[PDB]
Amino acid sequence: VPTVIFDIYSRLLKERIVFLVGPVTDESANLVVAQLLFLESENPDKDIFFYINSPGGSVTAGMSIYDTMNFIKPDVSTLCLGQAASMGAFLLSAGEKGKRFALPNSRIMIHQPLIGQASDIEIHARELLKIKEKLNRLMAKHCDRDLADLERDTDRDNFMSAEEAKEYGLIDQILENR
Amino acid sequence: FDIYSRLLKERIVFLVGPVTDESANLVVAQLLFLESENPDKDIFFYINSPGGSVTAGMSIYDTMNFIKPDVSTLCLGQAASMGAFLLSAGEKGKRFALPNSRIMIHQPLISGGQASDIEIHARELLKIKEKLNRLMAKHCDRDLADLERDTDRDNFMSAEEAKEYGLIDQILENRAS
Amino acid sequence: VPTVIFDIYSRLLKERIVFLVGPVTDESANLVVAQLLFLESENPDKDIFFYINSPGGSVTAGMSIYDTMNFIKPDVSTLCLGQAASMGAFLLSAGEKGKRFALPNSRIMIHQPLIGQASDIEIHARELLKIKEKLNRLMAKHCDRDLADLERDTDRDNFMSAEEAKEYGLIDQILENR
Amino acid sequence: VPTVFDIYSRLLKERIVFLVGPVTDESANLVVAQLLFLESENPDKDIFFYINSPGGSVTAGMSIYDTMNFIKPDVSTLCLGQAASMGAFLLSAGEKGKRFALPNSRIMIHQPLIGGQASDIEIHARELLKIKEKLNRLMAKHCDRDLADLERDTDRDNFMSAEEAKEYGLIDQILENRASL
Amino acid sequence: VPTVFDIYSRLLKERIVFLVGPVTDESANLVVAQLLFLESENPDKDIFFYINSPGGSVTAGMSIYDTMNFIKPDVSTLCLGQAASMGAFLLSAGEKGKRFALPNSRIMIHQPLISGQASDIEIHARELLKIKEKLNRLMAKHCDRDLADLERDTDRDNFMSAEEAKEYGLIDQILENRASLRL
Amino acid sequence: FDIYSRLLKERIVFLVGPVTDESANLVVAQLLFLESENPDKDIFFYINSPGGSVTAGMSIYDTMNFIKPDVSTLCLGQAASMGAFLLSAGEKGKRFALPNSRIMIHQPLISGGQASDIEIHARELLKIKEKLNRLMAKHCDRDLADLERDTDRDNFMSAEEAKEYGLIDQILENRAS
Amino acid sequence: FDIYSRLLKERIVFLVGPVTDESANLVVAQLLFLESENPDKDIFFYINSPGGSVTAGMSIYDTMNFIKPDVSTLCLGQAASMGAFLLSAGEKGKRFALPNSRIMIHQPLISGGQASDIEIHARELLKIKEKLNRLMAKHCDRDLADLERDTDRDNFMSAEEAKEYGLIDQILENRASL
Amino acid sequence: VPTVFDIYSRLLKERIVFLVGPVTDESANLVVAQLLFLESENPDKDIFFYINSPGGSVTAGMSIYDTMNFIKPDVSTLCLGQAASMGAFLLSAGEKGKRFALPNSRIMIHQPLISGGGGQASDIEIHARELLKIKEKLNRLMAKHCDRDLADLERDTDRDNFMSAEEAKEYGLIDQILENRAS
Amino acid sequence: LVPTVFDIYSRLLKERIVFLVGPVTDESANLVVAQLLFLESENPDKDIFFYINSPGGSVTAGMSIYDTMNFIKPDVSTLCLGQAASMGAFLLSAGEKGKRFALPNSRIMIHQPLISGQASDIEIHARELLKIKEKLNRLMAKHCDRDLADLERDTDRDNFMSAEEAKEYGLIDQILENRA
Ligand SMILES: CC(C)(C(=O)NCCSc1ccccc1C(F)(F)F)S(=O)(=O)c1ccc(C(F)(F)F)cn1
Ligand SMILES: CC(C)(C(=O)NCCSc1ccccc1C(F)(F)F)S(=O)(=O)c1ccc(C(F)(F)F)cn1
Ligand SMILES: CC(C)(C(=O)NCCSc1ccccc1C(F)(F)F)S(=O)(=O)c1ccc(C(F)(F)F)cn1
Ligand SMILES: CC(C)(C(=O)NCCSc1ccccc1C(F)(F)F)S(=O)(=O)c1ccc(C(F)(F)F)cn1
Ligand SMILES: CC(C)(C(=O)NCCSc1ccccc1C(F)(F)F)S(=O)(=O)c1ccc(C(F)(F)F)cn1
Ligand SMILES: CC(C)(C(=O)NCCSc1ccccc1C(F)(F)F)S(=O)(=O)c1ccc(C(F)(F)F)cn1
Ligand SMILES: CC(C)(C(=O)NCCSc1ccccc1C(F)(F)F)S(=O)(=O)c1ccc(C(F)(F)F)cn1
Ligand SMILES: CC(C)(C(=O)NCCSc1ccccc1C(F)(F)F)S(=O)(=O)c1ccc(C(F)(F)F)cn1
Ligand SMILES: CC(C)(C(=O)NCCSc1ccccc1C(F)(F)F)S(=O)(=O)c1ccc(C(F)(F)F)cn1
Repeated sequence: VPTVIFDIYSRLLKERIVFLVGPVTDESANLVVAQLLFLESENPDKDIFFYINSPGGSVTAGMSIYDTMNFIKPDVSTLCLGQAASMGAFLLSAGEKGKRFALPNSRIMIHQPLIGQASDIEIHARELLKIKEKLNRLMAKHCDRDLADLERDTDRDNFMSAEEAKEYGLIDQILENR
Repeated sequence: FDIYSRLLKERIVFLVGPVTDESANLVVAQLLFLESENPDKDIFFYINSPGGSVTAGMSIYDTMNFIKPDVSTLCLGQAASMGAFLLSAGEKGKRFALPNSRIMIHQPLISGGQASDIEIHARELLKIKEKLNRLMAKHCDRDLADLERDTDRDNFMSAEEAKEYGLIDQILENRAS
Repeated sequence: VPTVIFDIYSRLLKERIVFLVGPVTDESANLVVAQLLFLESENPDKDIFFYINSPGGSVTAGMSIYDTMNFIKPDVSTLCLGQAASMGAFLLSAGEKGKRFALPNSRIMIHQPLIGQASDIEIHARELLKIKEKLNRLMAKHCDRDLADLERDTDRDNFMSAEEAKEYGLIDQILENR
Repeated sequence: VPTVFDIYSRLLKERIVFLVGPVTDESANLVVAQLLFLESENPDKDIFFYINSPGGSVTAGMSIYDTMNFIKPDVSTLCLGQAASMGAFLLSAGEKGKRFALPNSRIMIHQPLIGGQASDIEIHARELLKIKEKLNRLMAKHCDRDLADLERDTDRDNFMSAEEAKEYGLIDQILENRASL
Repeated sequence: VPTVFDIYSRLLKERIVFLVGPVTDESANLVVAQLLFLESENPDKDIFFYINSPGGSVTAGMSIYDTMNFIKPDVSTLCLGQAASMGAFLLSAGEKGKRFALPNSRIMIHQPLISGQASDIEIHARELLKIKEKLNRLMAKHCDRDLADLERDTDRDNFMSAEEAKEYGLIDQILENRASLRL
Repeated sequence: FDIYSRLLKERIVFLVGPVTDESANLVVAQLLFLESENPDKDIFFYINSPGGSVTAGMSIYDTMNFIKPDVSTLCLGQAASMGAFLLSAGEKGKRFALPNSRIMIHQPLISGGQASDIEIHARELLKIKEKLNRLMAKHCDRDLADLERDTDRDNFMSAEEAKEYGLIDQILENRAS
Repeated sequence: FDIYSRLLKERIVFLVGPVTDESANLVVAQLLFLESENPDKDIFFYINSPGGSVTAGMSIYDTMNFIKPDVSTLCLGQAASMGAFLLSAGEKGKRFALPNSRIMIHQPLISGGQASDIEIHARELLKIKEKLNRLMAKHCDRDLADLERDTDRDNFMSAEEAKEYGLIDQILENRASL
Repeated sequence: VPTVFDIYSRLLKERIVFLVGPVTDESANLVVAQLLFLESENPDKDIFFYINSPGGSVTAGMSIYDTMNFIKPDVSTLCLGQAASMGAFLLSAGEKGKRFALPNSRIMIHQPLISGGGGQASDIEIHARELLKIKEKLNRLMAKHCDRDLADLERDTDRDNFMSAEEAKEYGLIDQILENRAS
Repeated sequence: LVPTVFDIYSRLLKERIVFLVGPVTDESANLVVAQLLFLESENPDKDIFFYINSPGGSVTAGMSIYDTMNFIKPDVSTLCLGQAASMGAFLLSAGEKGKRFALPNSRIMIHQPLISGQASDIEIHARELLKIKEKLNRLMAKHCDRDLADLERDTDRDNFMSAEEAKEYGLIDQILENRA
């Protein structure tokens, strides 16, 4: 990691840029949370720019970012570069309405969740199903779409170009340059 | 002409160790062989097994009920899980255990995919659980509610306890029993 | 394997019983083919009783049994014990019409197929899709059902009791005893 | 971890302590150390204990729990992502009225879960059952519920939404943002 | 195995049955099968059950135990090399007065040993303690001893010489050769 | 204050080895850092890479085109697969290779599921293949048909050949070139 | 600037996890340092350990007794095996446990060679067993016969049971508990 | 295994029994079974027990030893290649006067040795005591086989003690070195 | 991985304390050698305190420490804490006579060398091992002020000694209980 007179990523936090790169785990998600809280403390009255290149990962770890995005005072602008798939698309669509962006050749993908005793099986299947539904409802709200749309369109892997994600309502604009 | 083929002449069939498709079908084949040789004489099905696959156990179960001979069952060592299910399925009046054998019964237990596929497989597993409880209640002359409660977790029984439960008919200490 | 004065399975071939047990592989399927051909040679004018307890397996290995069932002169009666899933259900439904049976607590399951360079990917996906369709059409013929029924009902794993498989048209009768 | 001091050390200066991931002897004592550090720096200010954890070792979690209660600062807890098993126990141990969950977090509670001679197995089985009852009694106290409630409700994995966790008594309030307070 | 209808098959004609090595479901049921065969061949003649075993599965050993007691032939037992654990149990289970050991064999007895949720741990610990108690009671019967003796004497591994096992009541005689037999 | 941070002062950014999400984002971060420091001066993007993830390469690609500075590219050692794609994406007129570097281009290459899922993923992969061919044709000033044919299998090019193909602009032997 | 170094300024030393040569010597080094900085101030030795090597534990034990400062001990989480030994070894009157910590004591446990060598090491282990029982009896103000009986198999104790036993002096719920 | 039935069964007809390789429960019991078969076939003719073994389990070797002493036939022993450890013990247990070695074979004797292994100090004390009982027992039995003082065997088995055929003859472990039948 | 107060072991090096912890290897032994030379350089007129908790390790690595202890001008006092076994006990016994110490519950263990091709090569390496065995028994007899035959007898198998037994044998000079 390059240094400059701190590391490259801490240098970019001075631009209020936070990256999510690769799979969403508790550890990688909480690193994003900590940067969000740090930037809000630095200045609660300036936007944050959350750049997302992720294939997805843990639902609960993603929810920790999601709820932090909505809790803190700064607007969280989101930007898809490379790809935002699964929980990465979810967080992308969670950016402040009107501040959700994708680079022109990035892609988006949305899908339903994917992963003892009979009694335990029943328990885990039921929570998975609730997650499924919760994700569909929150995504429909993000996209200003009907729940039944999301239920249909996440049944199997649904890849979208930046244009298709814009029409779907997952992002607001495709940015080619400043 | 091994020892087991020799006892096959006595119409004794063993199930030893885990219930798999392969070990179950070996039992099924012997049951059909014995029915072919003599459809009008009892078969003695000796079970010493920790359990194993439900569907493989069901292949033995339905063959037991399909063939003309009464399939007497005998627990030696243990009959646990699908082994107890098969023991309890012997012809009523002809289900036996040796005095220090033990029986264990419990609900289905499993060792991925989309939530849609998990849902389907959870529901099939619950149907299996209900079916086994219903069949076992029939075997033991008990209410379904008893079986549902009594198989929530591993339930070990002595030979006497399994008799009192309704899983077998008599404890045999020797022939004079 | 018990012997009797040959092994237990060769003894049951005298009853014209052939077993399929466990996964369908080239080797296990071809063993079934060889027994079918042997029994036809022994007497072309008597039924064969094909007992199936299988979770499925290779499509092409199953087709070797399927086409042999239809080629040889004896009617091939089929019987589900334990389970016939995937290619096992396919072969079960392929038995001579009116001679397809299931034991009372067996189960049936049907589903669509499941498994380099971009060019190669295209090639394998296309053959998989053809298999999908071929399986659906042959199953619809076996079941006296519309193709679109099979397409809907094999999209995900579709478990059926013996009664449900009978109503679906996969078997003819449920046998409890002789 | 971005560094100049890293991001977690910087937020520690705001009196935020994180529990992230499995509760081990090492992750738990790191939490204990931070709690003691913040008390020594100012024994009179609240500490904000943010938990995203699937659970882990009971005795390791107990070291955090007793430290939370030993130190003079109120320890406020926040559930973000999830607080499961010992994570949920620690969440419910925050200062009453200061236990929080974010709106889409989840909580899960359950009984304990893990050779020798039969004498040794008996001893360890007994010890595990004492732990089971101790944790159900402590949790009931946190939730202002009965021991019998917790025994029924932890027999298998019991997942709760933030609202369900609030109604149960595990947390005091769901915070969408600061205006929720 | 020399094929003289092999060597063990040949000795089965002398009504000798071996247990060699660990007691598993597979080795235990082979012993059971042979016991049933020899009873079928002649129900009024003794069987000689030669044991050289470190132990193994309790439930598998119980299948042999209950078979020994079920069939009509007396099952005489002989310790050669060792009979440890469930091996010792089966040795002590032979027909009283026909339990033997060679002079430098050894016997060992001990309580059960094992190599989920708390609810399931409780259920399985309780069952292991039931097994421990049952084995101690059955052993006290075989040895004509107080239950309390066996509880004390199986707490840890209890190695005994042939003479110690005879004085314990676990076997009846030590045989150096055929001329050794008494009574 | 390592050697690479020192060359970062010269506005040199390296991509060395496989293109992954992590190595690509490290490149992206440096491009954004350099634009922040000076949006009005060229960046020199030195590529020695066998390729790697398409989507990770796309994150670099779109950042190159998004930021204000011209991103000059230089192939040293090799630029293969997504490495050649990035090399070809440098600001036109400012794409370079050293004389003994080599370039390789090819169609997408992948290392399960239901036929429905295989179909979806095969089709996405074909869209990627078409997209890369279309973008590369734009970079090289060639017809799409040329790229489609020329990437069917691994296509190795010398520095001269890549220049003649349209992938780079000049071969630099030294500065006087 | 790390947190354990910071806490060392409060004269707090931690033993966390298994007692090894390396982790025990790190404790030794901190005890020597704190004595060097101020030989007339108490040291607070916080223990959360499942036990470990007896000889490594003895290096801590003898260091605790060698240095001039009183070494107060605190059980947090658990103090088992050599962890309990060191807990009980703190300056009498200054041995504490948190309310939900646990203590466990047991005889020595080893997880090859000629009979002569096995004889030698078996005898050394029995000397160790007797040394630990005798020293622990002294720490608890109890009989040698008590400890011999009470460590034959794993013996778990609540904080109240440990106090009753004499292994610690007081249970601290908070500072007002002293 | 050539089949002319197989070669070893054919040599069994000549009352030759092999122990080859390590002494395990399974390899020991096969020897016991052959010894009992040959006694059954003729209880008065010598058995020739050929030993090429590096040793193995004590209790397994004790099953053979006690069987050799139990049966009516004299068991002559012949060392070929090597008899080490429990192999050497069994070599020395052959009928006195009929213990032989081929001229370039070797013998090795040593005290008991445990491969590796575990547990509480009480348990380790129990098993170390049993191992020392076994060490003493083997030393006394070998002293008797060799017609030597116990103290000799204790000294001479402290570490691995390799002996040529002539050294083993001098020691009292064997009676004669056979280069051919004329010996 | 080590408290910083740089670090705690560097801080105790200011007190002229050097640790040997765990197995003696070329790397851990050269680190001890480096610290001894450093402390000699800083002040050749003060003792070094060499604290040993070690199960042993390489003979040649141990010899690099031993000859360095004897080469430098400072007295190297040794202290057994926890245990000093094998080469650890050798080095403990090698401290400046009168300045070799053990804490009351430490233990010492001494034994003969122990290791975990062509016959010619086997003969060569076996002869070298026996030279090492003989050299260590002679050097240890010298440190213990004992006859060589005593050491030959007492190292034939693992010989565990309490602190008192080690003092009586001659391996250490005094047992230290507290700082006063
Ligand atoms: C995040 C994913 C990986 C997920 O399920 N993570 C954790 C599940 S944890 C688990 C495991 C076993 C047993 C019980 C559980 C528990 F119940 F606890 F969860 S998801 O891939 O399936 C997913 C969700 C949403 C989207 C969308 F945004 F596109 F809409 C895309 N992907
Ligand atoms: C037999 C057991 C091992 C079992 O579940 N086998 C089949 C697993 S395959 C499977 C895997 C994933 C998804 C779906 C499936 C499937 F659809 F196939 F099931 S059981 O342990 O659960 C058991 C149940 C009942 C009893 C009683 F009889 F005592 F009452 C005893 N044992
Ligand atoms: C049989 C199954 C396992 C299958 O696909 N076997 C072999 C595929 S080979 C392959 C692999 C890689 C690349 C290309 C190929 C190829 F193209 F060559 F095939 S199936 O499970 O999917 C299935 C089919 C039908 C049914 C029904 F009957 F229920 F209807 C159930 N299951
Ligand atoms: C913490 C868990 C992992 C646990 O048991 N840890 C350590 C056990 S250590 C052990 C291992 C073997 C032998 C003996 C022992 C010993 F006895 F020493 F413990 S728990 O999952 O089971 C759990 C507890 C409570 C909750 C609640 F909060 F929701 F209520 C959730 N989970
Ligand atoms: C036989 C042994 C190996 C044994 O425990 N077998 C199976 C245990 S069952 C078990 C384990 C875990 C969970 C559930 C279960 C279950 F439910 F299955 F029980 S024993 O060696 O321990 C033994 C017994 C008796 C004697 C005596 F004679 F000497 F007295 C000596 N040894
Ligand atoms: C980059 C490579 C490694 C690639 O395919 N990465 C992404 C794989 S992930 C994946 C896996 C399964 C299902 C779907 C997907 C997904 F949807 F994600 F793609 S490439 O080798 O194929 C390549 C392509 C083009 C060129 C050119 F630039 F020269 F023209 C060079 N290299
Ligand atoms: C510390 C333990 C792990 C122990 O034995 N460590 C090292 C042994 S080293 C060894 C290994 C092999 C051969 C020889 C040896 C040697 F002889 F060298 F030791 S102990 O668990 O057994 C234990 C002791 C005391 C307590 C109490 F405090 F509760 F009382 C609890 N536990
Ligand atoms: C046979 C050998 C391998 C042996 O010890 N087997 C017994 C292992 S059982 C065991 C395992 C763990 C714990 C305790 C025990 C038990 F206590 F039960 F033993 S021996 O090599 O040591 C040997 C002995 C004698 C001779 C001589 F004849 F020359 F003199 C040569 N070799
Ligand atoms: C140091 C030990 C580990 C040792 O042998 N190290 C050197 C291995 S090098 C080697 C490897 C292969 C072939 C040849 C060789 C070579 F010949 F080179 F060595 S020692 O433990 O055995 C030991 C010695 C003495 C004492 C005493 F102090 F107590 F007296 C204690 N211990």
